[PDB]
Amino acid sequence: RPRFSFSIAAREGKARTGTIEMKRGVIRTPAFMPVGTAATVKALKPETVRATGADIILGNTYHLMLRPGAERIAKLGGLHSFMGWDRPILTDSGGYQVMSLSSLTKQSEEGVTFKSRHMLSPERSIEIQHLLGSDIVMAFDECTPYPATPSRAASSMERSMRWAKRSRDAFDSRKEQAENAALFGIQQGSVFENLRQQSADALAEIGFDGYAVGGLAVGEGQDEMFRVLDFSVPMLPDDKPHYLMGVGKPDDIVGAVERGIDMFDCVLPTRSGRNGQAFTWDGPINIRNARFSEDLKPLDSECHCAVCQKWSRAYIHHLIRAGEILGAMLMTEHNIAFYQQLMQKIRDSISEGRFSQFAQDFRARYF
Amino acid sequence: RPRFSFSIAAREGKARTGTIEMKRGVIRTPAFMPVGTAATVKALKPETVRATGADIILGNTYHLMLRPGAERIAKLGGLHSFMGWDRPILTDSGGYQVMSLSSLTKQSEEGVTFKSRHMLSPERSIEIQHLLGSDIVMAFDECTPYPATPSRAASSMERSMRWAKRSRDAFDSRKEQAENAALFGIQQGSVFENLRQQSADALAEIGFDGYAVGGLAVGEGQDEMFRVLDFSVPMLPDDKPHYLMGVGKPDDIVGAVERGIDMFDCVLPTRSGRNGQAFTWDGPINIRNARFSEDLKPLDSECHCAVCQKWSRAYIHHLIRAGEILGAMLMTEHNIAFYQQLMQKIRDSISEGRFSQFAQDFRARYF
Ligand SMILES: COc1ccc(CCc2c3nc[nH]c3cc3c(=O)[nH]c(N)nc23)cc1
Ligand SMILES: COc1ccc(CCc2c3nc[nH]c3cc3c(=O)[nH]c(N)nc23)cc1
Ligand SMILES: [Zn+2]
Ligand SMILES: [Zn+2]
Repeated sequence: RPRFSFSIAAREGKARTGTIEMKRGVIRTPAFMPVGTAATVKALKPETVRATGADIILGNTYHLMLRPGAERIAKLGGLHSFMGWDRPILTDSGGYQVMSLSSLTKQSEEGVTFKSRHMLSPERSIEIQHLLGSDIVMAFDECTPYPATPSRAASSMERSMRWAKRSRDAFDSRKEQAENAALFGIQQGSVFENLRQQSADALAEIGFDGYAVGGLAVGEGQDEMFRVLDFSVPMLPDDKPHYLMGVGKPDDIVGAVERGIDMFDCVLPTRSGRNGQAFTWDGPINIRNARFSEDLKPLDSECHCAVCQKWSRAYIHHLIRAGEILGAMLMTEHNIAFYQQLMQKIRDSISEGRFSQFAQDFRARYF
Repeated sequence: RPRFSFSIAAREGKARTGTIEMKRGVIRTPAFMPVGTAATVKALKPETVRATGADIILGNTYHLMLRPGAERIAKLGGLHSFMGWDRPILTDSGGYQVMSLSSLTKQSEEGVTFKSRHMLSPERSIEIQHLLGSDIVMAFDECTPYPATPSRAASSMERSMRWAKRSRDAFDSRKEQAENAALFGIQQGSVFENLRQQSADALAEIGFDGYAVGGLAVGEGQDEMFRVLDFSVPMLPDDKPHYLMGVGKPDDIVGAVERGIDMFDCVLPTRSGRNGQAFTWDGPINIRNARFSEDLKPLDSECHCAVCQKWSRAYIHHLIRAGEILGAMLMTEHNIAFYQQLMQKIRDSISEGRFSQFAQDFRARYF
């Protein structure tokens, strides 16, 4: 198995299906990457996450660097050993979280300083991800807040493109890392085509193992996001994986794949699960609603997950309303499993040339 | 398999080891019954509870009658089907909880009325346990608060003994129940020998499938409790199971078995697990303590549970301090498993006539 190898098995319009080979394993694409903030996919044992169908999971660098700390994790043997997941792990750069869930921050061309006191930069981010033993490393960037003027967006995109250069060199400076992990570049430019094209060209110029479409999923609404994806994805090299960061609602995923995205990550599955929202082919449902109190059917009539084979909506309804942890566990397992079944259906329909039809049938019933 | 059959395989001093056969399965004694308050053993899937080694679990009638309600559970098919546990389930009568975690109450010879508005009585308690599909039914009693005067204790014990008569008749009034479940009587009398003997005689007079020693584990301290058990257990018919309610610390269990107890239930395993306390052959340890931050060893060097085979103290230390649900799950699984391994060691040493020695070695290292 190679450090990184992406091969496309089939295509239908802009949609693609294939595999990414890495030392720790094979990732089937389009892929959904379950997220874990504090070295854990909330309420799920790694084996359970895997049984759900995930080939790779997302790691939270921001929280991990604060606790238990990057150096610490490295001393304990690395994230894989620490949380018990021997398959590929992708880690975000940490910039996004800083400008979001942080008290006060200090921006500068060198990087960022945040109290929530820490100084995160392209070089530091890359080193933290290395200490964690990350398989897919995200370049350190700046996520332009939405909305943004052409000037502010260009200015930001320009800094990200410079930070991407530093991420690239920093990554190549570590033999072990450059040799066993992969580096993904992040495209910026807000919702401006000319800027997205410039970001795309600069990134390609530097050269990365994969390209992420950043700056979206920041409150622009599906229409706007899809509009941006329409002209943005094509600008990325076609022979490399396309990763849409933070996008996860089922309908967003289907839409994004129709536009060329190969990878996804989203907190909804887990978060919604604990909030009481379960996903089904008939749309999301809030299990706490009184209508489910005596409903003996499983969360979803078709779901293959263990939860739907064993427990009823009524029981889960009870657990969640009772604040029981098991409730959180079952809802999360089903939700994650649902997302993976969505991905499997996506991959199969594309390999069979019936994806466009699948997308239609999906929406019709889902909505 | 019979409705109820208790046979003793071996004895060593007052300690006994054997089995209780019931339609839903075999219960190895001495036995530890994991507790679940709201139709769930907190943070554990039923299969996980079983993998831990439990032959039977405890059901919370008090919470269940309030939510989702006894009638409701019965309509959904019964507690077994509802929570996914097809093995024996024992349910307490509900009286203990009322006089404890309830706002205001109204006592009377008929039963009790509590707002937390409900009227629970011997007859109602028995019917609720029936609707839940309970395998081992506890008679409805009054748990004399500690400390108590001889008069107040006798007065209370006398009411319990009357309520036990009503529980007995109520239970025998339901063909289905009397035919498929078992009824356990509860001994009272506070810490008074003459009262414990009277309660014991009255209970035996009525006749039950098993006898519980109630009134203890109410803040009397181990010395006092053991003192009471010394003269109380022998008064119970020797050919029936002896159940010490609410007792669970490892040392209490070993001590109680040395005095003739066959069954146990306790919230500590699960509760302590979420609080950060893990049990080991070297005594409890609070995993949150800084000393465990980089400890790669498992919770216990000997524990056979899945948690100790897969994760480190350091990782669990992280999860709990991070408020992660997985932390609660792993700690609980290990704790429950530890208790079951304790019981297995108890049963094996007794079958082999080396229990007294085991008890010594256990304490020496545990403390
Ligand atoms: C806690 O675990 C994680 C949670 C979320 C993420 C993705 C974060 C994220 C975005 N999310 C929405 N839009 C985004 C956009 C971006 C973006 O443009 N750049 C980066 N680096 N990240 C983005 C990574 C890990
Ligand atoms: C939530 O699930 C459960 C939790 C605890 C219990 C046992 C409750 C209990 C006692 N506990 C300590 N001393 C006790 C003493 C008693 C007692 O004397 N009688 C009864 N009926 N119960 C007692 C049953 C179910
Ligand atoms: Zn399901
Ligand atoms: Zn263990």
